[PDB]
Amino acid sequence: GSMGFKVKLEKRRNAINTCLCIGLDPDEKDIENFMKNEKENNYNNIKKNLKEKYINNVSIKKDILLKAPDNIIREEKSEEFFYFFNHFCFYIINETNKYALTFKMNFAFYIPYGSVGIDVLKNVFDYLYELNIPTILDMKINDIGNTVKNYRKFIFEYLKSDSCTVNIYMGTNMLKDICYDEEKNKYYSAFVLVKTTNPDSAIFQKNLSLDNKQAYVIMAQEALNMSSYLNLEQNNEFIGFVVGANSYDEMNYIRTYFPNCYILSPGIGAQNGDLHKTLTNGYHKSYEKILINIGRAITKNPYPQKAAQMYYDQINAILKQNM
Amino acid sequence: SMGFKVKLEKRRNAINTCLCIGLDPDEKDIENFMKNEKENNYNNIKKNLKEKYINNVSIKKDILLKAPDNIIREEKSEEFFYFFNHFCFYIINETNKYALTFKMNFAFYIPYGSVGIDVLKNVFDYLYELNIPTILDMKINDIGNTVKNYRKFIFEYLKSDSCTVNIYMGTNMLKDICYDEEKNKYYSAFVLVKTTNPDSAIFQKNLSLDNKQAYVIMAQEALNMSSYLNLEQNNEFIGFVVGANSYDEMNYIRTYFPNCYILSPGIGAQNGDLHKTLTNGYHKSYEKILINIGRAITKNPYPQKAAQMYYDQINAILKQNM
Ligand SMILES: *c1cc(=O)[nH]c(=O)n1[C@@H]1O[C@H](COP(=O)(O)O)[C@@H](O)[C@H]1O
Ligand SMILES: *c1cc(=O)[nH]c(=O)n1[C@@H]1O[C@H](COP(=O)(O)O)[C@@H](O)[C@H]1O
Repeated sequence: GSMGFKVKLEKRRNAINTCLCIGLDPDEKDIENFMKNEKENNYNNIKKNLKEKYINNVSIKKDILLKAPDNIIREEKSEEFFYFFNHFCFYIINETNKYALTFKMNFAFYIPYGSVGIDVLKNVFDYLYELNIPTILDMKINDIGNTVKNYRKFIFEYLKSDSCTVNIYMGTNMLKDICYDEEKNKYYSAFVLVKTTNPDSAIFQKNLSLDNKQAYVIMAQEALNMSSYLNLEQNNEFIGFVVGANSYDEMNYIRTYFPNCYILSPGIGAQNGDLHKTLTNGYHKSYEKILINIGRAITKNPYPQKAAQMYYDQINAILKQNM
Repeated sequence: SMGFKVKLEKRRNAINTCLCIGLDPDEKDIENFMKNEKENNYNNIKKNLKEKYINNVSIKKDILLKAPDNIIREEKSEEFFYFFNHFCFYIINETNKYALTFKMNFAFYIPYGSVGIDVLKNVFDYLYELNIPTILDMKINDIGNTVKNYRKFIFEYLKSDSCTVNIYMGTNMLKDICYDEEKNKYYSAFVLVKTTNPDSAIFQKNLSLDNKQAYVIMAQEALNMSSYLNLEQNNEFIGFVVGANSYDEMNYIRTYFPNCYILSPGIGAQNGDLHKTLTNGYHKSYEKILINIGRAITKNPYPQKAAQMYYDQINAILKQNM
C-alpha cells in the first residue's frame, strides 16, 4: 500500500473497469438477521470467512473472531455481538469486493453500541487494507484545526483509510489539519460536501449565494483552491466533491465547471436516485472520477454478491454508452 | 427526565454560573498525568478512588478500582485506559462544583480506537451520577436514516443531555436527532451558527440570502425546526453555537433572538474576551449563554484553581449586567 489514493484508484479502475463504490453501513437489524440466518444454516458464511487468509491479519480480538461459531454462542456469550457484527462485514466484503472500485464505511453505523463497533470498524479497515481495496471513511467531519487533527489520526493512522468525507461549512482552513500532517509530511485525500441527497438540501446549499453563485459552487471552488495550496495532486492525493445522485442539475454544473474533479455520488438504490442521469451528468473518461455509492441496495439484499453484480453490470452498460 | 431546559435552569439556581467546562484530553495530557502521578505517589488517583460514584461506572470498573502499582505490573494492557479515565475523573472531581455543564468533544475520545470510547461512556456515566448537565460536542451531520445512529449513541447509550450539530446539509436531520417518534422522546441540540476558526467568515458571513448573512439564515431555520418539533413544550431546545470571539454576531444573535440558548467556545486557548462575550450574549436566565472553557482549564497545572477563577470572573461580570 505504498501509493497515493489518486494512483491506487486509477490502477483498480483499470483492473476491474467500474466506478461502483460499495457502502458498508450495517444496522442493528442487518446484524441480527445475519446471526439468525447463520444459525439456521450451519454458519456456512462464517466458515467461509474463516477460510480467507487475511482474516489472520486483523488487529483486534482475533482469538474471538477465529473461534468456531458454535463455540462463541456456547462459551462466549458476551463476545457474540462483536463476533456476528464483525463476521457480517467480512461476509459482505468477501461476497462483493471483486465488483468494488472502493468501499465506503459510514462511521455512524459503528458507534451506537459504544466501543464494540469501533473494534469491528478497525478490523474492517485492516481487512480491506490487506486486500488492497481503496477505502473511504464517511464521517462528514468538521471542527477547528486543533480538534480535527484527532480525526486525521483516527482515520489516516489508526484505520489507515485512503480518504474521508468532510463538511467545510466552518471553513476550508480545517483541511490543513485533515489532508496534511505537518509533523510527518504526509498528505491525504478527502471528499467535501457540495450537494447532498437529503430532501431539503437546497435550503443552504442552493439558497445561500455570493454575488451570482450558489453556496455549493463557492464551496467547491474554495475546496479546490485549498487543494492547490496544499499541493495534493503533486502528492497523488486530492480533494473531491460529494454530489448526490439525485441532484442532476448540480452534477452537470460541477462536471462542466470543474472538468477534472473527483466526485463521490451517494443516493442510488435506497434513496431512489436515477443511475442513468447521474452517471451521464458526472461522467469522466477516467471514471474513478465519478464514484457511484450503493449501500443498502447491496447490503440489505439476501444475495449481496448478486446485487453487487447487478449494479456493476448496470453501471458498466451506462459507462459503455458514454463510451 | 424533566428535560435539558429544566436541568439547566435548576443547576443554575444551585450554583449561579454559566461556566461550561470542556473536557478534551489529548495524548500529551494523558501522558503528562501519568508522569505527574508517578512523581507524586499517585496523589490524584488515590483521591479519585475515594469518591463514591466511581463505584457506579459501567465499563471495566474492577480495573479502575485497582491500585496504580497493581495495574502497572498486572494489567499493563489496561494502563492507558486506566490513566485516561483517571485523568478525566480527576478533572471532573477538581472542577465540577464550578460547572453548569460539561462538554466533551468526541474527537478526543476516538483516535486510539475503542479504548477511548469506553472512557467516554464512563465519563458520561460519572457525570450522570453527579447530576451534571452534559453536552457531547461532535458536530454531527448526515441524512436522516444515518443520524438516527448518532441519536442512539448520544442520547440512549451515553445518555447525554445534548449535542452539537452542523445543519449545513439541511434542518430536516434534526427530526432524527432531537426527536424519537417511536419512543416519544425529545432531546436538545446546539447548531453551528458562528464558529471560532480564523476563516469562519468564508461561508458564515460572505454567503447571504435576502438581506442577511448566512449565519442569521441558519439560526432562523434552526428555530423554525425547533418549533415544528415542539421541543420547548417538551422542555428541550435547539440552541446556537456562537464563538466567544465573534462579538458582532453574538450581539446580533442576542438582540434578534432574545431568548435563544447560546453555547460560546473560544475563551482561553483561542483568545476570546470574556467580558465582551458575556456582555454581548447576556441574558438574565444566563444558562442561555454558556461560556465554554476547555484547554484553559485542562492544560492548567492547577485546574481547580483555573475553574474557580473563571467561575468568579463570570460571576462578577454577571453582577455588572445585573
Ligand atoms: C452522505 C451524504 C449525502 O448527501 N447522502 C448520503 O446518503 N450520505 C451517506 O451516503 C450513504 C448512502 O447509503 P445508501 O443510501 O446507499 O444506503 C450513507 O452512508 C449516508 O450517510
Ligand atoms: C466548536 C465550535 C467552535 O466554533 N469552536 C470550538 O472551539 N469548538 C470546539 O469547542 C472546544 C473549544 O475548546 P478550548 O478552545 O477551550 O479548548 C473544542 O471542543 C472545539 O472543538
